[PDB]
Amino acid sequence: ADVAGTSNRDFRGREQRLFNSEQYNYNNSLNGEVSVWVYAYYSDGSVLVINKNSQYKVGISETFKALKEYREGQHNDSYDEYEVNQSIYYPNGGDARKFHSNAKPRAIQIIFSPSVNVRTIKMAKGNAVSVPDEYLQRSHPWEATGIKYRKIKRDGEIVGYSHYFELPHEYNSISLAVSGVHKNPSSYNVGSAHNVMDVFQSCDLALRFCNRYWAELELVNHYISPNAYPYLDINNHSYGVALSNRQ
Amino acid sequence: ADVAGTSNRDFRGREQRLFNSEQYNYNNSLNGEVSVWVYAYYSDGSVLVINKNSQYKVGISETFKALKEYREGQHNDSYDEYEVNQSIYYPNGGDARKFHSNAKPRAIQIIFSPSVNVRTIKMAKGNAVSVPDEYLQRSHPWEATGIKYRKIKRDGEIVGYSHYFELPHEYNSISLAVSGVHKNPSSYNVGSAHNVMDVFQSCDLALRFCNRYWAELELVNHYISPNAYPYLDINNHSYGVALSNRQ
Amino acid sequence: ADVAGTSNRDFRGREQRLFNSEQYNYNNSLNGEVSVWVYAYYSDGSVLVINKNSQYKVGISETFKALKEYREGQHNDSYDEYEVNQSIYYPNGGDARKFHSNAKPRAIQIIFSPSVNVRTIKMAKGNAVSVPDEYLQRSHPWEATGIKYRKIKRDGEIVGYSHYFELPHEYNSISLAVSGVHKNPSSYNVGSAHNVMDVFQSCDLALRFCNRYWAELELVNHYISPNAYPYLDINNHSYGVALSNRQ
Ligand SMILES: [Cl-]
Ligand SMILES: [Cl-]
Ligand SMILES: [Cl-]
Ligand SMILES: [Pd+2]
Ligand SMILES: [Pd+2]
Ligand SMILES: [Pd+2]
Ligand SMILES: [Pd+2]
Ligand SMILES: [Pd+2]
Ligand SMILES: [Pd+2]
Ligand SMILES: [Pd+2]
Ligand SMILES: [Pd+2]
Ligand SMILES: [Pd+2]
Ligand SMILES: [Pd+2]
Ligand SMILES: [Pd+2]
Ligand SMILES: [Pd+2]
Ligand SMILES: [Pd+2]
Ligand SMILES: [Pd+2]
Ligand SMILES: [Pd+2]
Repeated sequence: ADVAGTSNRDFRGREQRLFNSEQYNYNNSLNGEVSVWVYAYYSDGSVLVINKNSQYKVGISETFKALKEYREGQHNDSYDEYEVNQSIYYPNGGDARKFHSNAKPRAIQIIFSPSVNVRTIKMAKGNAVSVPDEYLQRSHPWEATGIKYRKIKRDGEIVGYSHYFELPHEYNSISLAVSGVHKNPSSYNVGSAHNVMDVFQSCDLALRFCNRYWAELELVNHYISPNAYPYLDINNHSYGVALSNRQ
Repeated sequence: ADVAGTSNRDFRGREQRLFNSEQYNYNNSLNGEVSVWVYAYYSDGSVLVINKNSQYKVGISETFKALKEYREGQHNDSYDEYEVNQSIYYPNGGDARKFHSNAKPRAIQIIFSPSVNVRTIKMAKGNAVSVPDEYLQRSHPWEATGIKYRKIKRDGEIVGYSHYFELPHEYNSISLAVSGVHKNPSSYNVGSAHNVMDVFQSCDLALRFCNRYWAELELVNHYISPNAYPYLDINNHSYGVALSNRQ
Repeated sequence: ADVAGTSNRDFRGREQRLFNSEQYNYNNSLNGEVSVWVYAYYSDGSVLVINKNSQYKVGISETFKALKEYREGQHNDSYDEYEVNQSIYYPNGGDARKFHSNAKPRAIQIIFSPSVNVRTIKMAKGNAVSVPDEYLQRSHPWEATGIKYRKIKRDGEIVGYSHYFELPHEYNSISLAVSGVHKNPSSYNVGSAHNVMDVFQSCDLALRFCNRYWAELELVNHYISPNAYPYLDINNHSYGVALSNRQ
């Protein structure tokens, strides 16, 4: 046989490159997943991740209460935290024994898979009673925020998109929903009559995940990296795997 | 300048009226929200509210168990309440130590925003195992109940719609879902191929809220009124804000 | 009058047969329900049931965590079970004090109502972090598993469809979603523009149920049988009610 790495008959190397390329491309086909992650960062260094994976379109919608830190199997000040909520829903509406709940997120990072079309991203960032803009009567139900997403890149390939915002002020008390649509450069509408019932099924079939990791280190080591997910850490370091035309 | 309140050049007054009118009208445009609230009233005077706000269409679906009173951070008889559930799902199926659980709702009020089309309202009022009419084989999945909705009015303007029903009998053990569609007097179908994927995203983007208030007083003062929401209290008093062509 | 059971003027018998037949047929009309059940079987003999009932299409999507046994009002080792989860999401990622959590399901049975079209059934069986096939980049979002469904029959009539799989190995740690579409032998697409907004409402109106029964006996006696639901027990015994052209 020819010698490895010296001619066009290194079929092992050609198959390696094709295997990676096909992964990249399959995900971007209409058969492929689109995924979103919402990361909520707490003052104790812990991080809640919420992930949804679906065909065609994907999104996550959470209440104010759902985004607050919850330590499974530990004490969570749960009566006092009911009261915090009451005081957040209406000023002076509660009887809490603290000024600022350390369970409130300090920041949020939204990440989409590279299979989203960024122009389709929509976000409803509401207040703590789930109203997008002060009063329902004047609320648009979402903002198209794609322009603010940064490309997460590795080895010059886009591995995902990130939108990050801090909530460092006392008044940053939010509800949040986000949604994006899988790329579709074709003229075949996935929601056209021929395929609409499959998009309806996709609502049922989407897989969801949530978990609280104790540190960004643990999130990177045991959630982002092992699953080849895209990420951007507090130091602006990019995580993910470049696959297109690569060994 | 002209004197306030004496001519057509009180631009401050014209802008005030337009600001209110635009709020009213924006909500009724296809860009605007449609909202629903389900209120579950307990014997202790407390009230669970569940709210969803979305574009195009909106709804809420809850189990029997989800509608039972839950006091956050307090004792809830949780083992005995598992047994109550078993005895509600099948007669004599449980081992509870009470005849009637005071956590069961005594009544339900469904309220829609004035942006719903009442003719589109649908309700699935099921039994405690989530079957709409005794057996699935003979169940229609919903009833169109719009005819029963009362107009909540303020200053002669419709600020919302209410459907209220008591559950005063031992056998009133329910699951409940409701749904309504945003008004659309046009011939542009929001679910037509051109816009269908946006309705799909709206499923992701809808913002949800739930909370238990200790009294209808507290609900009115700290939830209904501050958010300019429509409501009808036990005395048939109407709450909400009239906006159309008003200062 | 004629004597019972001796001529074509036993109108009571004709009405009995029609009453049963109409139940069978109504469910199979486009007005009728389609239902799905997911049963998760635990080592202690208990069974979680999750049911959804809807028009047009139906499905259930659960996380790894949601499928683990939870005993309401009893001790559930909840801190240790947080750690089990961490060790399931990533090998050696947790600090649990057990090798195998007895809360993990040992098997799953998926049952659809006889109103589903089996060819439309789709399943996303993911790993414990909700990825269908190792990495999102190479995951198809579902498999069409209809071929594997067995017909549950009674008195020669199909009363439902079952797909059963054991999870007897340590590595059988799953997330799961399933979806099926109501039969529609017509050329009227329920998701066509004329009716699409009703399918959107059906997402809101679907009724859901979940409960943990302590034994398959209790599940059969107090959940399957009283509601005329189809089922297949560990002995391959079929449950349900034959209705078509029957008294
Ligand atoms: Cl494609
Ligand atoms: Cl409009
Ligand atoms: Cl029909
Ligand atoms: Pd503590
Ligand atoms: Pd700032
Ligand atoms: Pd949906
Ligand atoms: Pd979680
Ligand atoms: Pd770096
Ligand atoms: Pd108590
Ligand atoms: Pd009555
Ligand atoms: Pd939907
Ligand atoms: Pd709640
Ligand atoms: Pd009054
Ligand atoms: Pd224990
Ligand atoms: Pd095996
Ligand atoms: Pd849906
Ligand atoms: Pd449950
Ligand atoms: Pd048998």
